[PDB]
Amino acid sequence: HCHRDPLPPPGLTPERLHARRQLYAACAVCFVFMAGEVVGGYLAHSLAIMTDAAHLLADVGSMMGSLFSLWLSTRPATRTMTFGWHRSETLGALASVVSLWMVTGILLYLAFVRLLHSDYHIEGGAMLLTASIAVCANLLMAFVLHQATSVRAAFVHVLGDLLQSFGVLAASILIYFKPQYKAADPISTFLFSICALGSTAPTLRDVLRILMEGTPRNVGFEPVRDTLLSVPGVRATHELHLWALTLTYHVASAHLAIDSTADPEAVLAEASSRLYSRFGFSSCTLQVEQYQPEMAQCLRCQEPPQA
Amino acid sequence: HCHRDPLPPPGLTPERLHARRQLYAACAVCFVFMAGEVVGGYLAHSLAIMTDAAHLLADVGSMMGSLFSLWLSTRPATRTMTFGWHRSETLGALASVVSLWMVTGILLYLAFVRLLHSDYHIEGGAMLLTASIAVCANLLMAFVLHQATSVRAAFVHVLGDLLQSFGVLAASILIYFKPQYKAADPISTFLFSICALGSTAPTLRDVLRILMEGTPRNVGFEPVRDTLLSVPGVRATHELHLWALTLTYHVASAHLAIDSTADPEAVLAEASSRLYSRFGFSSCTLQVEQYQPEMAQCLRCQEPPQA
Ligand SMILES: CCCCCCCCCCC(CCCCCCCCCC)(CO[C@@H]1O[C@H](CO)[C@@H](O[C@H]2O[C@H](CO)[C@@H](O)[C@H](O)[C@H]2O)[C@H](O)[C@H]1O)CO[C@@H]1O[C@H](CO)[C@@H](O[C@H]2O[C@H](CO)[C@@H](O)[C@H](O)[C@H]2O)[C@H](O)[C@H]1O
Ligand SMILES: CCCCCCCCCCC(CCCCCCCCCC)(CO[C@@H]1O[C@H](CO)[C@@H](O[C@H]2O[C@H](CO)[C@@H](O)[C@H](O)[C@H]2O)[C@H](O)[C@H]1O)CO[C@@H]1O[C@H](CO)[C@@H](O[C@H]2O[C@H](CO)[C@@H](O)[C@H](O)[C@H]2O)[C@H](O)[C@H]1O
Ligand SMILES: [Zn+2]
Ligand SMILES: [Zn+2]
Ligand SMILES: [Zn+2]
Ligand SMILES: [Zn+2]
Ligand SMILES: [Zn+2]
Repeated sequence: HCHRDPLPPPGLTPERLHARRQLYAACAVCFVFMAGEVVGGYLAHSLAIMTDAAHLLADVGSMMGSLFSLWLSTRPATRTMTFGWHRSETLGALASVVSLWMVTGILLYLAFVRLLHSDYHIEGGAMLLTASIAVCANLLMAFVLHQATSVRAAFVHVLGDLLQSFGVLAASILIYFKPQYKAADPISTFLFSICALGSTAPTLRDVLRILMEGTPRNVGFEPVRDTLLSVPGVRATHELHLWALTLTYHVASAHLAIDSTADPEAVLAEASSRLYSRFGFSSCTLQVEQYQPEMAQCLRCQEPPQA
Repeated sequence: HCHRDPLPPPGLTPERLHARRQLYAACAVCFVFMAGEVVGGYLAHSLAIMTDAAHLLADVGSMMGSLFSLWLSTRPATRTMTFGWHRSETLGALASVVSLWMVTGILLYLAFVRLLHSDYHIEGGAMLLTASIAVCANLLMAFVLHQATSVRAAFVHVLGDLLQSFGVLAASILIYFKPQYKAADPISTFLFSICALGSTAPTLRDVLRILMEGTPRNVGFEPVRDTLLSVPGVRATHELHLWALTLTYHVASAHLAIDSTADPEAVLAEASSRLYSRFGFSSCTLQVEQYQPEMAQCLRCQEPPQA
């Protein structure tokens, strides 16, 4: 019996309720911070504060996408969505990356327009006050996280947020005391936007690899092929497909050409057990064929060449 | 021998060279049209001409994505991309939709800013000349396409382009003779942007359905399940997965629980032939299991409920 070795846990686990509560609290806090920073930066006509608020918007969007994916990954698979709704997490990550690129591009264009035909005034007091408030808020968030895995990830993320806020505060301090240095705002916007795009590049690469039906990063083609070929009875392998619904949901398929004096049920059971134990594939479908002498002659029955 | 029934055609077909040439010519013509219209609209400070140029940019991006996908869908499958590069077409369609949304949103914001605090001047002569040039170019393109499938699709697309250009020309004519009606430009921008978003919605829906690993639109769950269950020997079915790499590349997988007094090779061959003939699946992997009495009791061995 395929898929009968494990069991599906129904209902909502108590730890998942805690995770949902933490995500709700983090989303509320980050949204309040983003709204306050947007108001302050608009009052100060500052673009660095726009960059910080855009980063907070990216954080909020990522957490909201995570919450939406968590809610979606509980409905049963339908007749139109056979695999379930696990791809929603990847789609939400892609949406967050795209939105970050949009806002960063808008901010970069605004900063570039500011730099040449430098016609803008920046309120030093308002910008300094907003930057100080943002730095204090980041420090308070870091202290709360230290007092209270996901918490450690939030702690390091808040430390990075705090470093960026310190940079913005330094720029605001420079502008406030020396009003002639208004150019520190577009320059800081440029630096932080480039940093944001560089930070978002790896997630975009991973999302694209998942979406293009590529092999999962951790799972290797050669280890899986060698595991399948090591099963007693298997002679060859073709049409070995490995892809991931998300970072944790991996699917596998293959055609196994077994010997004539082999038991297809035993081969199938052993191969499924080996794949599940070694690689933890959520789904695995193996087509047990018979190794005809013509199998080793078909062009399409040949594995991809070594990289 | 599963997958040995068809044959793979190598090289480049003569008709594909012609298709590439047509795509190159169309991209060149649309890019020249877009550049001319951008120059004219910028000279005229018009936003309707920006909307038409944005539509031309969307057309150019879609054709360029099609060309890139056509070039990519010739490399052999690697060890990191087992299925090939067919998902590139869907990714390019999604990218074109996202870019269209970006430009449309920018134009909509500009038009909204124009409408309230109406501080802008529109050169009637330049806008009228650009609109007349665009209408004449669309008419010439339609005539050329009529003189010379893909050509008919281009013809109807150019007819729609020509209708939009006629609307822009009517707005320009109204503005030129009556300069007090500058509001006709933001209003036209709004109408055409809403039309563009409404037109782009269905493609976004289809792309999302493909990317979320959903069932292909044409292929139905029940017909495939009934085809599989009609094979002499099959007693049940579970883990039936149907999804599409693109609009034309469909993949299928299933676990077949056959009778004890059945031949797995014959069942597999018959099921593969039936699926290929009826639905034309590019890839098909079927796991032929043995129908234990406990199969009809497992929760995970049950098909999704009827919609
Ligand atoms: C009492 C209440 C407690 C609530 C706790 C809530 C915790 C849940 C949210 C935690 C959170 C948001 C923080 C929001 C602000 C803080 C909240 C403010 C609260 C104020 C009260 C922190 O996520 C941060 O993400 C960064 C990048 O996003 C990452 O940094 C990175 O670069 C660094 C460069 O130096 C480097 O050092 C570091 O190693 C890198 O990983 C940080 O390490 C990580 O901390 C995001 O949670 C999750 O974290 C995952 C880790 O990756 C993140 O990535 C996953 O998916 C990726 C693709 O899907 C995939 O690519 C990843 O492999 C995968 O893992 C998830 O997407 C995200 O959902
Ligand atoms: C001598 C040189 C000849 C060169 C010929 C080049 C031909 C190749 C390009 C032709 C082309 C660009 C035209 C560019 C400007 C014209 C060129 C100017 C040349 C000047 C010399 C015309 O594509 C147009 O696309 C429109 C929507 O995009 C579509 O309209 C639609 O709504 C109408 C609402 O009323 C309605 O009526 C109509 O029924 C609808 O379909 C039009 O019917 C269709 O004509 C696009 O080609 C292909 O067309 C496919 C058809 O759909 C299009 O969709 C495919 O994929 C979709 C998701 O991937 C999926 O959703 C579709 O199901 C699928 O089919 C492809 O994406 C595209 O790649
Ligand atoms: Zn942050
Ligand atoms: Zn073969
Ligand atoms: Zn067009
Ligand atoms: Zn099965
Ligand atoms: Zn079962």
